[PDB]
Amino acid sequence: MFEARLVQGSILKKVLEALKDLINEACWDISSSGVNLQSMDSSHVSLVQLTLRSEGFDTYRCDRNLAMGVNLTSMSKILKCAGNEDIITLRAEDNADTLALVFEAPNQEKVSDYEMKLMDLDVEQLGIPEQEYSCVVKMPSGEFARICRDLSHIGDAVVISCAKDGVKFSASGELGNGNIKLSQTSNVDKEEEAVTIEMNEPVQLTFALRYLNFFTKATPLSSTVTLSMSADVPLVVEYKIADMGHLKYYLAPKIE
Amino acid sequence: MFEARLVQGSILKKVLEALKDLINEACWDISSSGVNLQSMDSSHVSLVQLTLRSEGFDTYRCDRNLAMGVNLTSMSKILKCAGNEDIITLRAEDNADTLALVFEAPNQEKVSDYEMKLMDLDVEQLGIPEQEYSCVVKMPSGEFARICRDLSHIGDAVVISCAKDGVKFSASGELGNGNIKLSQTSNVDEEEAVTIEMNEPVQLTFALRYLNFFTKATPLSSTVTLSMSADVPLVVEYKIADMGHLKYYLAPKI
Amino acid sequence: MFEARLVQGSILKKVLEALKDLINEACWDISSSGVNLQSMDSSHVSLVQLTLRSEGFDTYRCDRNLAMGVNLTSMSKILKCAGNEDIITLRAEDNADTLALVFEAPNQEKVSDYEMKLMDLDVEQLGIPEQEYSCVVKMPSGEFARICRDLSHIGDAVVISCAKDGVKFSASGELGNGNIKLSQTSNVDKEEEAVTIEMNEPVQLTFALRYLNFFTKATPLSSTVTLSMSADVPLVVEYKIADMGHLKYYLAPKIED
Repeated sequence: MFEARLVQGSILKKVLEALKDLINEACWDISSSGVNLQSMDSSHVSLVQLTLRSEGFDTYRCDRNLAMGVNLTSMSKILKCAGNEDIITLRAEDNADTLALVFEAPNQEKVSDYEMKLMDLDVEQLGIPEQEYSCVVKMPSGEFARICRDLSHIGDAVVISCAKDGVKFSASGELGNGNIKLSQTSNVDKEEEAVTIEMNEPVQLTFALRYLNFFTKATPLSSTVTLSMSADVPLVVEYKIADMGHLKYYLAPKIE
Repeated sequence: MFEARLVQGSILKKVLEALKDLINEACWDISSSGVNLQSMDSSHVSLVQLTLRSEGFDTYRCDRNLAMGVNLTSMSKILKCAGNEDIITLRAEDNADTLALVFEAPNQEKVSDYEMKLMDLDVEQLGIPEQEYSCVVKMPSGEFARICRDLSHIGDAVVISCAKDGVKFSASGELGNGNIKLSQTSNVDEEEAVTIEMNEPVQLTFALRYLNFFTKATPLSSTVTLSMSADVPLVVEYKIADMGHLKYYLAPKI
Repeated sequence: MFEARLVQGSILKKVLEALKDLINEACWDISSSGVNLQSMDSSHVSLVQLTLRSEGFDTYRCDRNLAMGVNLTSMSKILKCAGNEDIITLRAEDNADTLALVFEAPNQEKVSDYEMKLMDLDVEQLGIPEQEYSCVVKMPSGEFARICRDLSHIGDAVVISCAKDGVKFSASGELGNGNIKLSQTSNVDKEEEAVTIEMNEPVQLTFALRYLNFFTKATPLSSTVTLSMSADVPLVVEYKIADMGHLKYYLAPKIED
């Protein structure tokens, strides 16, 4: 059966808090090679895709494929009961329609057991057309969160622009317009703190800001975020979950 | 006249921060032994009783056994106006219906006064039967509040069970079921060590709403004591800092 | 063109979160001497006067005396986009319709240039004369903020009595009564917390607590607040700025019978 031991359940909790408000319910596709979760929000504008490889877990055992359509809100409500440093064991019996979340303690006298009731979800795996992006900005996740949360105060549409000497996020609204421009750092004191712009052609796109703000709730997962995009192709916000996988949000451009 | 000077006045604040949501209006029974407060909740379900000994306050004087009727909401509102390191003096009069509590600041020359209107409430208090509970469970109040708040996200009723080497909280609801087992610390770190005294097994079901109401007294004492005798209103007891104790009695549901 | 670069950026932030709830839209009078702002509350009960001298700005350049109306809520919403370490550069053309605020991060390549939209304000400068107040109480700001926030729980009117021995705030509400007497402090080491009551005649006034709580929103500006007060003239709550100017709040007394 599905028996996975995660040493630090903070990763799982942060993942659930990153997916909680974008998508209500998702189909965790468990396999012998890892865990996947590909689903698009209720408005069909953005598509979140999570992958957690097997080697990131301590003892990941899966003999048969599973599709556990968990309710993400309830799953996060259960995950909240776990501690910050707890070892989390996910156990899905061969076929039981319940997922056992076992929150052990950091080698202490507390063990918590929860049996989250699954629900049957009509699995659908839409094809993600592999594509080559013209601009790849790599920036500290704090800066992107700040930029989106700031320009959200002005307008609801961010115009992202990739030149060669720096990327600029513009926005406009009733109270004026404002544009934040970042230049690529040359003396990277910390490889985290750098802003690296792999540019192959200057691009300019427009995106909604509700969805970028929904994306930036995954900032505790990784320090660096990768904004990869090209013309007439949904932007790709990528957060690398350290040595165990990634969390990748796709967002379709805005009309006009 | 009742005149009571208390050095660590913040204590009083926390006390009313644990009752203002259970008990709208109470009757402080004041005597030379100290302060007492006994009541049912606002819906006559669970009981609360508070004892503060006269040896706890810095100075105490009570020339006659009086029944000060106080609206706990307004008194908590007033006590919010008292700094943390303040000196509260509840200079009540002999019979006037204006309790007079002064917030002295230490060497800050911020003498503050407050004259709170009393209530002419004379409601009688039922005698609290005292029995030898056989489910003694001393556990850190932080962890107990954690457990209650956690199980509150699953269901409305908690099933508490005790065994010679542990205590199991359980709950159920449409989101699933949850079980927190907690075993007695086997001589593993006297300060936060959980301890269980059981002569027989016991298992009950309590409404989590009132358990969450009780947990608000967590800042009072770091360690809470639980007691449950099969058909006996469970008691949770927080020991105030060598001044008295606060106790909630919760009737198990059937 | 008016261009003013200020390295201590946080000041602006704080000032705007000091006014944005008392005043809704104001008229910044920029001149070669500095920036002034006289603005009356919408209910004609409270007035605010801000002054930022040009010698406090790291770089100041004003050619013609501007008078730009701004929507202090929009300006606060724009300034909330600046970190507490940014260098803030205000810039406006001869008679432009917009005000460009450039927040430059101190040690990064992040430069954010917003462009606020001014409004049309036709305000008249009230003439406030230099007075010699009867009672001047210089106390720590946090102290006054605590006093007002505490008395707001009791009742919605504070009676300030400035006697000889010390000031005394009082309030009475449906749940009781309270009064904080505040005695003058001694010549003890720290200077900021030394209460200093200089009085000439014992005065007693009655003020609204809503506006006093609006005043205390400027406590992060400075550590010492100065309450000037005389008979039948508005209370003057003054907060200095860090050697740049000041921010005074005039509150008018209640109606006495």
